[PDB]
Amino acid sequence: PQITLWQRPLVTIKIGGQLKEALLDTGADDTVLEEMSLPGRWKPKMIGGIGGFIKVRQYDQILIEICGHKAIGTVLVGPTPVNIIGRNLLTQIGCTLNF
Amino acid sequence: PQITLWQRPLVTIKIGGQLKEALLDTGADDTVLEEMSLPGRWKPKMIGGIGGFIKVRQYDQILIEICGHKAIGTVLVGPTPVNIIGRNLLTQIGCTLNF
Ligand SMILES: NC(=O)O[C@@H]1Cc2ccccc2[C@@H]1C1=CN[C@@](Cc2ccccc2)(C[C@H](O)[C@H](Cc2ccccc2)NC(=O)O[C@H]2CCOC2)C1=O
Repeated sequence: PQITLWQRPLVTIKIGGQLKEALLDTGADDTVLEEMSLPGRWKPKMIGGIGGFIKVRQYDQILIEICGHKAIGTVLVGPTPVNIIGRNLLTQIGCTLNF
Repeated sequence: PQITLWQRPLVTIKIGGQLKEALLDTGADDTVLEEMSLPGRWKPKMIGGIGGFIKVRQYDQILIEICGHKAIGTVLVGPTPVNIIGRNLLTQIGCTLNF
């Protein structure tokens, strides 16, 4: 599909059998989701944003369906304002900016 | 141009005579530029994202050229780590997300 930016680029993602709303974020290198339980081990990761750094937990090889497109990759869980789909997952579903 | 997301989507913008490097960010409602002097009067505003909030100066009706495409809108100036072009200006140059 082609998504214009007159409103927030929100999509519903399916993770762990449940639906969530996430924002397509080209300015985010990584995908960060709000607090939730994911399987396996996690390793630490410091990520910088607009207001500074935060420490999040990194989970690798996580199945996540974005707008019907299946992706398997790294997901970071931490105190984020909203679920953010970053470039690591945008490239997997073949997302590009055009103008 | 069609921009891929394998790398950060950085472009050259021209504002106040000088050329700068900015990140195209579909996740940002607004546009924030690093500390610089712009003419006109401003209003304080607090913006927040990952890491927390920062105080910025809001200037309205600022003219920016994004890849040659002129655009006009609200521009925030403050302690941001990178210049970020948000939705307010991306729509003006006809930028869309495709997948
Ligand atoms: N409210 C709103 O729309 O946007 C807010 C307010 C605002 C105003 C102007 C500009 C940005 C924003 C903010 C905002 C938008 N998207 C985010 C996420 C967000 C979205 C909605 C609400 C809160 C947070 C992330 C930016 O894309 C940011 C860009 C960045 C890149 C590099 C360094 C610093 C900042 N990247 C970043 O944190 O990178 C990472 C997180 C995972 O990988 C790393 C962000 O922080």
